[PDB]
Amino acid sequence: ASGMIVTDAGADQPIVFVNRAFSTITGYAPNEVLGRNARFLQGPQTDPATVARLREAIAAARPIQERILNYRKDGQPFWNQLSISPVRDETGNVVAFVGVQTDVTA
Amino acid sequence: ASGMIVTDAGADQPIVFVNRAFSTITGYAPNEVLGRNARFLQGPQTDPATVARLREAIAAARPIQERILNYRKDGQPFWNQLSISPVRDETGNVVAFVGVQTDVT
Ligand SMILES: Cc1cc2nc3c(=O)[nH]c(=O)nc-3n(C[C@H](O)[C@H](O)[C@H](O)COP(=O)(O)O)c2cc1C
Ligand SMILES: Cc1cc2nc3c(=O)[nH]c(=O)nc-3n(C[C@H](O)[C@H](O)[C@H](O)COP(=O)(O)O)c2cc1C
Repeated sequence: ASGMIVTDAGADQPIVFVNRAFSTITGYAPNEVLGRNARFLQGPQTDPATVARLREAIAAARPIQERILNYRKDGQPFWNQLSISPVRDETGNVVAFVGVQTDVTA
Repeated sequence: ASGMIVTDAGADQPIVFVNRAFSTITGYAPNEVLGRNARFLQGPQTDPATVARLREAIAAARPIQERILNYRKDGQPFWNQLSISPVRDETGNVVAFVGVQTDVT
């Protein structure tokens, strides 16, 4: 089952909602992640070029897919097939971002 | 500011999250809408053809936009500029639906 993260559009995209699969994949409870930027999932072996592409895509409210090395709460590394999309109203205003995580380590 | 509703993908798409704007527009607090299907927003003058188009789009996980008559908690009718899109993982699985509401009354 794939993880889902919903963030606010502005102010460095704090997490406002996660599904159960997010906790199964990452080992973090909703309480531990609400109000934080998702970058706590990253660690020393995370590819900086991948992080840079995410940073530019989110700043421009452009959809992006990346395979990124993340870390469970306990520090266990996993490969995250990550898809981020802006949520827009019909006037083009960005209301939120939605992220989908798949553990593709295996 | 535009409302947002997030639902589960299956089993009558219960609401799992709403933003602040949803409460401003509809008059409903999160606590009283979570676990409900968003159809409680509809009322006597809601166009049944519009509802049927939404039903078919959700069943097929197809994106759709409709201008639909909805009702605030206090019963005041408002025109909802509604856009629904599926949230998919890379293998095409539907993870959730996202709805965006604009009061265009
Ligand atoms: C909705 C959403 C979900 C995200 N999910 C993840 C994730 O699962 N793993 C991850 O490493 N980064 C994720 N990010 C990316 C980070 O939050 C951050 O945007 C990225 O690291 C680039 O910013 P930075 O260079 O300031 O860290 C997500 C971002 C958004 C907006
Ligand atoms: C994410 C999401 C958001 C929705 N938002 C609204 C809404 O704001 N107003 C509305 O009348 N119906 C909304 N709906 C549609 C109803 O929940 C329902 O799908 C529609 O009435 C058709 O199904 P039914 O014939 O079983 O009622 C939404 C559906 C989804 C999946």
